[PDB]
Amino acid sequence: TVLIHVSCAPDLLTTIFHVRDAEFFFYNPNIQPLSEYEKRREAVDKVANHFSLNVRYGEYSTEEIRKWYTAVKDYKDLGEGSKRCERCISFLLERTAQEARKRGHESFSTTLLASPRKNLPMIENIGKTIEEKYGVKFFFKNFRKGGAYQEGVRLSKELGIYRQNYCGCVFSLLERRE
Ligand code: SF4
Repeated sequence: TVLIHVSCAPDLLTTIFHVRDAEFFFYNPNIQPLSEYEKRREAVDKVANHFSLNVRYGEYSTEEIRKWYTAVKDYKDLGEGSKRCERCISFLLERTAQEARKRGHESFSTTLLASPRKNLPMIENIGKTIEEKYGVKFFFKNFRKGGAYQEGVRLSKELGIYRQNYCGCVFSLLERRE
């Protein structure tokens, strides 16, 4: 069994075309503000109910966000795709791999591997670094191949699932406004 970090419902929809016995872990203190976190979480919940997925919801709180910001703040001023995002993704995946140890999963992964905007090599490198540090296997798949991303868009449109237009953190919202 594999514990798969869930970033958002569109990425989840892409991912589940290619996985069948996973437990999903929605953990995203990078998402601000709270109203946006709640909207994305409710979209994930909608997908999970529709397909009977097993999703666990991680902590979201002042303390959790402060830990995340502490981990990414020395690089605030680099764009997206830089070392800021490397630290961000490593924070999320480290918490996922810890949770996988705690729940008896021998493998972990992330729906960010389904995200058209993210750097697949950077994520593989992070997952394998964490695999080394915690001895939980990182399951890599290019979840976007097979045109699976389009399958995710189609199901999103049908199920009426919210599709966000910024990565999640305050930095990415500011870059959205440019
Ligand atoms: S842009 Fe996305 S990956 Fe980069 S720091 Fe913000 S939330 Fe994390």
